[PDB]
Amino acid sequence: AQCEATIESNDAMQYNLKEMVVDKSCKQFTVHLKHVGKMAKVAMGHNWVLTKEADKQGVATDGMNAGLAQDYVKAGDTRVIAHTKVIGGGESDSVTFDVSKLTPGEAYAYFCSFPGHWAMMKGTLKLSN
Amino acid sequence: AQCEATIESNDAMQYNLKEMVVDKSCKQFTVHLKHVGKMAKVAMGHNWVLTKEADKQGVATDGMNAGLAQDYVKAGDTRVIAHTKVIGGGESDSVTFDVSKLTPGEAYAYFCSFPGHWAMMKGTLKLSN
Ligand SMILES: [Cu+2]
Ligand SMILES: [Cu+2]
Repeated sequence: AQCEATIESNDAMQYNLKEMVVDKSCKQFTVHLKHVGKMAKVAMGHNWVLTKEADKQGVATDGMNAGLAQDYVKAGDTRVIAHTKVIGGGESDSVTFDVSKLTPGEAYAYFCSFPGHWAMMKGTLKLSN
Repeated sequence: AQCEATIESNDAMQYNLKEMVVDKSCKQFTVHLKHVGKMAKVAMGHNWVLTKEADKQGVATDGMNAGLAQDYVKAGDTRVIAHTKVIGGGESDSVTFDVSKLTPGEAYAYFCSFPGHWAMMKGTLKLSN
């Protein structure tokens, strides 16, 4: 139907969705990230970052060096298709991006770039089929 | 009794012990850290760091800034009583420290300083008979 999806993140360092599908009828798509835990962002902040599967480790490594104030994502990172800000417990953030940045058939990776979270908080995104 | 203890770390970002007791008869205490998971040290490495409870956040912070080659511990950090190296799945490391560094009745914090791990990997250590 909709060109929107909600994904939850918690205090156990997990996302509640392992895969996300963007419908081909969509021109744009919005991701609503919710932090349903009760930990503060300095200890367990979460974001949602979308890249091609192969840019994962690099984006993460460099986001890590950008710091909390930069949402742990290097500014102007060309590898990042879209990202939310870092949020803490009881908060939410939304990000909308152009579906045309995506390529039918390709698997993209989405993950949390907060220090050390990428290993556990990761999933796959792609176009409908 | 004896002056040693074994603690396990896993791919779920947890330690298996929340408290450790050093017996008062000990002059030397040895901690054996085991990584029972299978993830690489760059993605889910673990260490064991001992500080006064107070110093947890600061040591964690500076440690993260020290980098993997420094085992995520600021070199010569004086707030650090003892620490292991950063290890990956299938490995183990041990550290032996002088009990005289601890003062009876005080609480000590032990935690993992690998980026972002300190929030879920923490325990208390105390001297007792
Ligand atoms: Cu996170
Ligand atoms: Cu760790």
